[PDB]
Amino acid sequence: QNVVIIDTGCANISSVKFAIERLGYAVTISRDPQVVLAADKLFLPGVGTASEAMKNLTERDLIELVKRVEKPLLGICLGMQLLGKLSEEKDEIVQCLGLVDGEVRLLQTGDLPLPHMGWNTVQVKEGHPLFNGIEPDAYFYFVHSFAMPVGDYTIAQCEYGQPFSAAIQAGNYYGVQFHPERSSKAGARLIQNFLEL
Repeated sequence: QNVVIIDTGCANISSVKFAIERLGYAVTISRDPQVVLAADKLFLPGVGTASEAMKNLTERDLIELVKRVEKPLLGICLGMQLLGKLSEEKDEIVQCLGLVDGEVRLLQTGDLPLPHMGWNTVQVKEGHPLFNGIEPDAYFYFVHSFAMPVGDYTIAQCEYGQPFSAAIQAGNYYGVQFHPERSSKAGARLIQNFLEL
């Protein structure tokens, strides 16, 4: 596979790259349209707030490019949230890429601590290939206070105070709310599954 991590220039890239290289794949880091559009598989990382991330995407001339991508793309955590229509702040509503018809909102966890942080299981839509060979009771590592509600785009659900989307898909755009690069063997297999689609 020709693998490209879209160069948002954030701190998560090296850990993502490491996880992919450990699986035997060479990784290219680029924001060049030709290089990106030639890839077989794309990763979209991110950290911080949606406002800063959308600002970063704009300044790096990546808004229109991400929208043009036709091959499978995996957004991780904030990378996933950027695919949706909008995101709250905690304040203004931040307009995101709008590639998935979902919104990102603050989790209402009651007396439960924020962020949703730690190791949790997910409940997968029957037979989705992203989770092939991963047991239902496997743990992924989450660290997020905002989330996308369950909707038509949801391919894995998680429950923490309220149900939310642990993973999503819209055509070639995939997203995970947890960090597979920090989720040990379960996360490694999900990354491998994505690369093997």
